[PDB]
Amino acid sequence: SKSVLFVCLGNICRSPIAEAVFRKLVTDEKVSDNWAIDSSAVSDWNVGRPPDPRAVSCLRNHGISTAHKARQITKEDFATFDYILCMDESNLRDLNRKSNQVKNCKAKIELLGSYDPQKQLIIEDPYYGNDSDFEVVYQQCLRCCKAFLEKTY
Repeated sequence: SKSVLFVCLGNICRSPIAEAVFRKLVTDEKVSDNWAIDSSAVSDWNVGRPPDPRAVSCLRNHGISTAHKARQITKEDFATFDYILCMDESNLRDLNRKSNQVKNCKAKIELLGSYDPQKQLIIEDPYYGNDSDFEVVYQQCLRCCKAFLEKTY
């Protein structure tokens, strides 16, 4: 099996989208049993919240949905997941800090964007934007998740 944890600052816009998209992709390829997939936040501000309504609507526009509710990343996550894929530079620095504080860091911590064929390294926070900003994020997530999946296989 293989495990991937998607992470953003609040776990209500970007990482719930990446997670739903990745889950959709492995389900379509029938390999979903070989994957453990989750998402979480650097912060604890939104813990227990389902994703932003704009993220939910964005997903729904592509025939996708998620039962996720927000949680903070924990020490165990670093011990558990093979891959921790984050969205921007500040997430990456926060995760690199937290990883130095844990006994056993198994996870490879990477920008999701580093898998982008188009080389857009950063997936920016659409929270203060509109529906088009959510669509841009969705397209980045999709193409990165496709390349991540295809690189492994």
